[PDB]
Amino acid sequence: ATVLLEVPFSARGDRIPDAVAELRTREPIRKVRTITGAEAWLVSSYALCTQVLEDRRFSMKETAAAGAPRLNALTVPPEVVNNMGNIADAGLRKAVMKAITPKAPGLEQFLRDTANSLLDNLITEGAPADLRNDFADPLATALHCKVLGIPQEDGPKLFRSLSIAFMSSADPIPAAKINWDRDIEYMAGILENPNITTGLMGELSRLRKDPAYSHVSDELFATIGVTFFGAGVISTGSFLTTALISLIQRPQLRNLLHEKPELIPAGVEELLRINLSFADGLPRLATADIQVGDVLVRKGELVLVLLEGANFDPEHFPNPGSIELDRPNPTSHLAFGRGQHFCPGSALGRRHAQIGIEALLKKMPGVDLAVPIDQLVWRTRFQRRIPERLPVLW
Ligand code: HEM
Repeated sequence: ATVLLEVPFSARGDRIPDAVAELRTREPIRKVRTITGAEAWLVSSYALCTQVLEDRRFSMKETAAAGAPRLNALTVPPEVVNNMGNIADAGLRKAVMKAITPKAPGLEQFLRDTANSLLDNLITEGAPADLRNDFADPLATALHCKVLGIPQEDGPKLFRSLSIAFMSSADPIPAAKINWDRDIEYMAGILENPNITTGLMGELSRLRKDPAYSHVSDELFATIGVTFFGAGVISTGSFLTTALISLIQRPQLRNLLHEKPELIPAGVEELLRINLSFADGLPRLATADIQVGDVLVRKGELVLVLLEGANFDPEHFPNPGSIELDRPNPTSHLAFGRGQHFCPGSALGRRHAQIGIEALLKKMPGVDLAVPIDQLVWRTRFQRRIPERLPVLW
């Protein structure tokens, strides 16, 4: 006798398990058990993944309902699971999205200068260099401090909440609440700080005193700062780190992008497609009885949308494990989700990775792992797949 198949399959972000293609071929919607002990439907084909993500009756908000089957424990207050919905209901969606575009004046040059400075420091210290802790994550932290309008010196402390905030735990995490409440108090102080006049927190600080938003709670204003810092920094930092591994493991692509840097955007789109940075399927709770493939999902059941199920589906992306720079459908991957909850920072995330890779290939054209790839230590029970350190030489 065997127990029900458990998720996640592997914390390794450098290879996709063979199980994924087996599930996709044989039962693209399949029952599994999550780390909390709950049962869930794991969806692993492009067609069914997109169906679930495009049907709002599969609700993100309702995953926070008391007594629901859970992928993992909440690390935020339950209302914050509806964060973007709360922002939209507050009339703040356009302002938030405008503040996080990479097209802001001097934002791309700041990104380039910051990446170049980080890399110069690594070259001065000499190999080996840790491309996660001393490049990708500081670059992500600096970018989001600039985008939020908060002092660069405040970034490191805010960043150090994230190894706990984005845990994927069977049980509530006391440290998550300590850090959450402290980070909220910080952002509430930012809103009352007269020096904070640029970026997202500068714009929120002004809207807060605007009569058209007098009804919006101070709770939400602070929450936007904490959540956009946290989600943006952990997602861009983790993607860039694991994208650098994918690139280092493909020296022919690395040499090509070094020689023809105009291909970097198409390369990053492929690196997004094959990226394993999301450690769990995207969770949704059915609010009605809904047919998904051969399964009638019942109201109240948990559904998990496995992004690498969709992104490695050969019926949508032929030769899916291969990086092809001339695909007919290159942005049709689900690395940023799909539908109601499509990532609002997708443009910023792309530019972070493009500029990071562009600077790295210019400064370190011969970059390569300094340890055998199996020696990378993959973080467990976390919402992202990342190596704890990424040691390279050049
Ligand atoms: C390469 C970098 C990034 C990746 C791979 C990524 C991935 C994703 C994915 C897959 C979702 C959908 C989650 C779901 O449907 O359950 C999402 C949503 C979201 N992302 Fe991103 N993201 C990135 C960058 C960012 C940045 C830079 C920000 C903000 C500064 C951000 C903030 C958010 C927010 C607030 C949501 C929730 C949207 C909603 O519920 O409507 N992300 N992201």
